[PDB]
Amino acid sequence: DQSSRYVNLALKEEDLIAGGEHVLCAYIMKPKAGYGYVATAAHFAAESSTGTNTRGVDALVYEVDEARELTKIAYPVALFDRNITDGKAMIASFLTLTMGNNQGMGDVEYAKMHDFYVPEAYRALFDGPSVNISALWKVLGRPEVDGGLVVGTIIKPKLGLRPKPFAEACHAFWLGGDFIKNDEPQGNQPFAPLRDTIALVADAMRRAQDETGEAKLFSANITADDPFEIIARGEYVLETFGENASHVALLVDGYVAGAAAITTARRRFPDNFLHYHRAGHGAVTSPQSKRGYTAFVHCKMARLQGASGIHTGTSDRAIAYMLTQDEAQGPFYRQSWGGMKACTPIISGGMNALRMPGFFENLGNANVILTAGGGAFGHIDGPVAGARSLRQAWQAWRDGVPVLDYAREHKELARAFESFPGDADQIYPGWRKALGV
Amino acid sequence: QSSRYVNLALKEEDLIAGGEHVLCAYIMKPKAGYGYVATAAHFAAESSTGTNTRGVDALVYEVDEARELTKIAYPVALFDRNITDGKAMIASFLTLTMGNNQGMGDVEYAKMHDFYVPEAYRALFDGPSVNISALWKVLGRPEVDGGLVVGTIIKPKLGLRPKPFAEACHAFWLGGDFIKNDEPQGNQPFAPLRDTIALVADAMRRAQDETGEAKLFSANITADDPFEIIARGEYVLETFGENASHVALLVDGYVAGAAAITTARRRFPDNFLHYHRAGHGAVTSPQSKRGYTAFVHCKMARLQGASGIHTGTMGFGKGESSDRAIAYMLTQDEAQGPFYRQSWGGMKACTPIISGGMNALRMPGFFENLGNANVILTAGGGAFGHIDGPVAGARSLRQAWQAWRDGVPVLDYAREHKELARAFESFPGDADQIYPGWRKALGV
Ligand SMILES: [Mg+2]
Ligand SMILES: [Mg+2]
Repeated sequence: DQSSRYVNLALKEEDLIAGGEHVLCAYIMKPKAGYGYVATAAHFAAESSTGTNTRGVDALVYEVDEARELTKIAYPVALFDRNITDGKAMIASFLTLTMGNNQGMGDVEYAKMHDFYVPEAYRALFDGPSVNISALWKVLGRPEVDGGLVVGTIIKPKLGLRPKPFAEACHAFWLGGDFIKNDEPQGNQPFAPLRDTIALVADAMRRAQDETGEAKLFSANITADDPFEIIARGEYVLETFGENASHVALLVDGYVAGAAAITTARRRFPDNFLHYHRAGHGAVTSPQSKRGYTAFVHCKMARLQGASGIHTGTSDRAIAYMLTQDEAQGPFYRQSWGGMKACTPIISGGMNALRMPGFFENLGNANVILTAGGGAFGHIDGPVAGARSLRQAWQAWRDGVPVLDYAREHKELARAFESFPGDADQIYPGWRKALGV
Repeated sequence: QSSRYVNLALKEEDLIAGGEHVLCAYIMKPKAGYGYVATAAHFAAESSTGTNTRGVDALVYEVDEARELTKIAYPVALFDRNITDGKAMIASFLTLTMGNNQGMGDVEYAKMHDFYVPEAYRALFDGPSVNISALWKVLGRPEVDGGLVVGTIIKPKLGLRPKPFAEACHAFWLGGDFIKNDEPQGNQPFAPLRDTIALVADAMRRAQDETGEAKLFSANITADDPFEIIARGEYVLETFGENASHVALLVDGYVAGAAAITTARRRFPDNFLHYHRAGHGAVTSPQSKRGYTAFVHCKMARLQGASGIHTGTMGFGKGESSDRAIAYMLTQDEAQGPFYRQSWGGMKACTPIISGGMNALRMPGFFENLGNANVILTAGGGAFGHIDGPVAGARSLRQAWQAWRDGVPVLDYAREHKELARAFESFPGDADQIYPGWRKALGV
């Protein structure tokens, strides 16, 4: 409750950043009703630090703004918990400090973290990604730097397909696309046991690669409550995949299984791409909610933790640069990563091949994994043609060749034109005449 | 393909009795302009099969537009199981019944209010390994209705150096039973875990020699890495040595999640797994219209195997309304939830850990209401707010349960017990409202 001790409106934020020994947190907090804005901020600082009921260890409120409901806290770095084991930081501590008891405080109506800042000393203690989309680029025969677009999907129905049937759908998508994701719940269901399903998938992977001369990728759901179950799934898929183990990403449903889930896989399989699926993140990181944290904070936390890739959505871009760059600007804090690897944006839904380049231009690169719905593959020669067309669209974008010209020499791309006639004649008027098609 | 996922002719009594389906009850409201049954069928589609392979479809069996009630029946075959041991996993239960549906196009908020797990499935869960009975055993009480355990948290939350910390514990143990790490304490640099646990085990020996009684400690072993968790646990039990059975393993289950908890539950099945619920308000909150209820939260914890779980802190809401069915759901063998009666087949109880300002005067009324005193109390104001200090504070709570247990009027007991008599003068306001004119009785 005490202000005086935990409030130092007068602290230059730059001084704080300059002497990198404070984690900074920016929230949108609203005092209950009858309570004082700065009083309540002193109190929130209090409940997130030393409490009381020594002061070099206290959480100081350094900036307030009642109109905007903006509260900024400075957390000494000494508060964060570290491993007794290897001396590394933990995300669990960071959450606990900056978002535990403070999320159920009679006194506060709501409080949601919008951005956070970690200094070098602290930031350097985190695991960070061990691999990213470069690992995938190396499998696909692409350059390690600016490798481009990875074309993926989710096999549907989400649950229902038996083992042969699942394997088979994987094979057919593999004739035109690169990556396949297990949907969220696919695991060891009685009707489609994991051991069976995966051995068949493995074989669908060798069949597809042989028939196309191209490398294929699979993202296998290894989520469980028990870490040794997580590990037993991981080791099983890799061994089954065998010569193709480098082509397997390990999917962890991370929101519903938590940080240990993500940390098990990250530390046990540092050579395989850890695919962070955001399942049910939606109850916290949804604008309808005024509690917890935002998607930006969620995703920025994933880098530090070590996700190789994380579903980002489809600003979608501040997230993207923040995950990608060695220096990014977030809502309030700009951050340096001192060489910490990138964590690849994974986008969903999808547009057609015509729309594709709009996205590429906007983002400024095409260094993402597309997990597209079958709509993005809705194409007149089929979905094989459909996935090729997306690839052809990326390629023309990267060569800086005009779609229309690439299209005359690439059948599936030209056929996407006729597939979405009103999109074509809107985005590239000519087309009809122009393609003679 | 909507009306494939709806079947309002299904009778809830037949679903239960068939014992092949997981029933969920939500407060679901469609986005403006969309039909209730259609929206509900959407949600069932996208929570099971999807399509956007038909005998595994989730079915909407009952709906009530006016109360924003959606009840879905999920076949047990949908749920994932361990390839290592064939047991159930909460992660799958969450992914399916809640997860994916937490931002569903034509649905503006959905909150699960209750669930029913058939016998077949419920038996795949770990369930608690121990509960308050292992505490009782250690303390010397009867393993059946052994009563109230009085504890606290060491304040300040953070900042105490190893030695000072260990002496604060020592001091409390002179009057009470249990001491718990505050949620954030671990291995900060000012108070290394290894040093502080060495010194705390020591104050435990000390305090146990001087009182001639058994003392309890809950050590925070929460971490991101399982192996770090496992190492914290092994270090703490080892260090306590002879007193290893007196240690509860504290795991912040909300922020590290389900695998943290399962790590502690299976690596150390013999020690009481203290599930502190921190962060949880974000979703649990009455205020939030998404995720799930605290009742739901609590019920999940039993199945995962939490030994005890934090509840009813209250806050300053002195209406009333809900948060009652939680106590019985957590401890009975058969309990009634807001929608479903649940049978637990002999699966061990999970003990309520209550907090806050439970002073010795309100204690009796609390117990009369719950029907028993079988909980762990992590007192703050009840202890700390006594004119004689926390130790007298602690003794007065022990005293209050003793009066209650023996069916002795509090005033009578207060007359014979100094600490209880002085609780009255500590909380004057409490005494006016519950013990009309105690003044005379006690003599000023
Ligand atoms: Mg999905
Ligand atoms: Mg607390």
